[PDB]
Amino acid sequence: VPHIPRGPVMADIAAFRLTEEEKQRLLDPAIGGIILFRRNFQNIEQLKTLTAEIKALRTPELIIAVDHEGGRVQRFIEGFTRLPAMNVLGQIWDKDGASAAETAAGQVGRVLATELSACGIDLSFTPVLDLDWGNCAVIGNRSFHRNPEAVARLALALQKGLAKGGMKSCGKHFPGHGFVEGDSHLVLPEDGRSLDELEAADLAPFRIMSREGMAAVMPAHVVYPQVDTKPAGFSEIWLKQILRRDIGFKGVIFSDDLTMGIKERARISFEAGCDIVLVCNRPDLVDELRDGFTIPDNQDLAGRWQYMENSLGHEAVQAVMQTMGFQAAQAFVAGLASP
Amino acid sequence: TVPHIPRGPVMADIAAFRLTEEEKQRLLDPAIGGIILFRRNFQNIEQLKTLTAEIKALRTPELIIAVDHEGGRVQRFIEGFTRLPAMNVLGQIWDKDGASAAETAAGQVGRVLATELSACGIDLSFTPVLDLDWGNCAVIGNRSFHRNPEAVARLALALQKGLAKGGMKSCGKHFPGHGFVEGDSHLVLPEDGRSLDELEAADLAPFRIMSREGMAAVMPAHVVYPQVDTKPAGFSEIWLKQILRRDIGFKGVIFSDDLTMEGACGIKERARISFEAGCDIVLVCNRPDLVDELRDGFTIPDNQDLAGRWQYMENSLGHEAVQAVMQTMGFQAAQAFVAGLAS
Repeated sequence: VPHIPRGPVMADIAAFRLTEEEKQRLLDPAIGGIILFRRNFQNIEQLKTLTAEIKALRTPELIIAVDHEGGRVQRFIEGFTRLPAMNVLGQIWDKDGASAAETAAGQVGRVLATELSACGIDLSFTPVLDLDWGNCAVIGNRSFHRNPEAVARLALALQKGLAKGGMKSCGKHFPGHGFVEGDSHLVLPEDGRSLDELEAADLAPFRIMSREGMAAVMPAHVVYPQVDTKPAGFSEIWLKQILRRDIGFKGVIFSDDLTMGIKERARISFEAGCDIVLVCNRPDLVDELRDGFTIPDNQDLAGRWQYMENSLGHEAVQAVMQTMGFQAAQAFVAGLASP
Repeated sequence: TVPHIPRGPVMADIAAFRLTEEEKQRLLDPAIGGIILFRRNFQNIEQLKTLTAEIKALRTPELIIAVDHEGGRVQRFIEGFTRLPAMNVLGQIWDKDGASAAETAAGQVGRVLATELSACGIDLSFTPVLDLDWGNCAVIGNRSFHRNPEAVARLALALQKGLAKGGMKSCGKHFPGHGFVEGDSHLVLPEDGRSLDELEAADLAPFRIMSREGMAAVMPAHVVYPQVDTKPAGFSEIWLKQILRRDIGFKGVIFSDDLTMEGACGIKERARISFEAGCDIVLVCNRPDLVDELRDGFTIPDNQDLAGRWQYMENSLGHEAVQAVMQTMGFQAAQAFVAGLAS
């Protein structure tokens, strides 16, 4: 089994099992991980086979991720506990108070991560830390709450739950996607607010999560003209000056999906301060990108990938899932997802 | 005097709070028939009335002005307007208090939504969403009335009656149904793998019913349905001519999917394929440069139905008549009721 460092590109796969073409593509040194989607899921046993064959190609093993946020963002349904939307936890905060909501968030995190860990997944791209300003449909009910304190505290509780399931957290979408409108038209409108306004609200959950060991951040494809004319994901000011130096974040900075040529788009992401670029739904663009690709010099990259590897072994996870307390967490979380 | 020019097949937009001279010249072009407004075009009620008046004064028939006021997280104009609830609130009323209470509530939401916009010189809101809440699509999310096509159809019809009291027609979206796909990445073209039979049993039914009952316009989904066509709905003859025009019998406006192709990241070709697929009117937003490129030497495609399709959407209520209705106790009670749903 070839020993190749994990490269700075996260790619994806077409269907339920790897094809030979996909195997050769995943051997490229540009690639360090894979993101899975609903089209990659048939059942639990197929999924375990898929993640095993991805893992068997090379060492260090390719990091595997998925979007399991809850509600209308949960790729794998059949055989998993149905997860509630994150705004349901914010509704519990308003109705039954902070303590009940935090406890609920902890259980959602635990269930979410553990069930994925059992299938060979390393990481879910969660939580959303965007604030519910009542402006952005594409975020919508994926946001915990309007109030930065509720978001911060619900996210921290979810994070602790994720860690019990073996996973780190990935906060999104830095520095805050909640204020802009985002619905039926495909252009990214500006967020015209000042840095002071963002520090008072949208940035606070990111600061707090960073301090408490958040492993990864994904930037917003949003321009904040009072801070920089570039979108956050392509901005040295946002990613190096604000996120790295001022906030002190030491983890992975993912790019969002750069499909939206690709070589230049990836270059500007890396120059801005992203560690890893995501290229989804477009194996052609991954092939274009990797051909003659120069891996940017990033001495921190290997450790940043390895921090995201799942912390639970296969047997350890099978043991936790037989416990009465985990089975009770499952039933509790399932109940939050139904009326 | 004020020039008499037919409304063209392009809907464009504007940069800020008042027209610039360049925008005025652009809006005189015979390629243009209407304007879509966004939050960036809104400062206050009085500025908005001035903006719509100056747009209207350029030519006759007056340019059609539209906006996205759905409710909840899709409401462009906030300050001085009643805050509108998300459409799923009406579906929650359906589940809890029954169809009659929900329909009555939908009628009031429609009335408030349309009347307040009509007062500002707006012709049309791009509402309602007829997408079904399959529990799959975040970008639709709470903008859908309900999971069940019957509830969606009936809530939409009641909203439509409300809209008409405020002077407006309706625009159903996103044909043939955006509810089943996942949609949490802004720029991605989702794939809905279902058969036409599956869509006829559910997602298409609200569109059929709204069409029969006088829906004025449809906006297509930026979604590929591979079992029916390899092209997205807004670029598909099968979806727009075969299914929507001939099978369903829809006679209103088909707006375009405003999509810049991998070629352009030009516009003349993109507009051409939209018209060839069956769109009446193409939207070009946030890119006055592409509107300028498009209109220069533009040949207006021959569409004998276009003039009447635009005119059906013109607001039915006069400016003074609306200012009078808004002072009535029954309208002010509608406002407070709708505001309460949004809390």
